[PDB]
Amino acid sequence: QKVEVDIIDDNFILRWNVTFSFDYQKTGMDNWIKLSGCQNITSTKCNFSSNVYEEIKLRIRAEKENTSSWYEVDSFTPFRKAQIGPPEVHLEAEDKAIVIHISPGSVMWSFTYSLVIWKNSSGVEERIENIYSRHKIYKLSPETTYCLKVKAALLTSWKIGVYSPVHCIKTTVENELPPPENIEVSVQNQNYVLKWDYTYANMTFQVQWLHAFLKRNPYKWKQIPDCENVKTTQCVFPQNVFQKGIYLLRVQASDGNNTSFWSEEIKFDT
Ligand SMILES: *[C@@H]1O[C@H](CO)[C@@H](O)[C@H](O)[C@H]1NC(C)=O
Repeated sequence: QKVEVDIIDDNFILRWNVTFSFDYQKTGMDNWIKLSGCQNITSTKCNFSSNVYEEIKLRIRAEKENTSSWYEVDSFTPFRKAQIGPPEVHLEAEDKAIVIHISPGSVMWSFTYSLVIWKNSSGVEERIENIYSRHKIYKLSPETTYCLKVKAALLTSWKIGVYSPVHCIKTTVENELPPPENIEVSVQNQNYVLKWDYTYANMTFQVQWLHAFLKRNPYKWKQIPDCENVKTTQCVFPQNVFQKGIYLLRVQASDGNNTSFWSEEIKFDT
């Protein structure tokens, strides 16, 4: 019989009427030191928050009513062994898009995220890489249940993380007003010209902008005043309303009563 130990975030996890007690020592040491709060537990997990680049060994004392055995584990460095735990995920849905809110699931530990998504009916998985912690997936079908799981990563330290539990959400009934489409910027004179397509006539629109870098690991979208409630599928505004830089633009439609969901966010490099 022998034991190994895995680490997820701040927990030692044992892999093989019994209780467990954990000791450790720094490698090249005589005696064993008890890990506080990890003595006579039923759980195979020991939370050790309270120096992860130092080499250590563990000793696990497996006890019963009248007998016990003490197993040592090979030397390890906790950081090198650690696995990143499953992130916490919350989903929200529109008719044709899903928004994924992600946050870490702390002593051991910036994270890069990835996900896997599939339609419940089909099970065909699409993998999306390098997503951020409020990612939006477009081009989905209304009243359709999608399922997904998310993992964290630390590409610098070559760690690939554990997937969150699966979460599913059903997209809502189709919005009668679809989002504006095909958004494009061009320049005329000292102005920018924002153009888009729309499926219905006699609509009004609004355009909002955001500094693009603000999207990472999160800010208020702001109106472009000239574009506010425009009655056609374009607006013209002075170049000098934006400093040089990288922005995001989005457009929403209205019939005076209801609004579409937002168009996709488009990159705007001045
Ligand atoms: C779809 O959902 C059913 C439960 O309704 C579940 O049993 C099944 O595993 C899911 N399949 C996929 C591919 O997500």
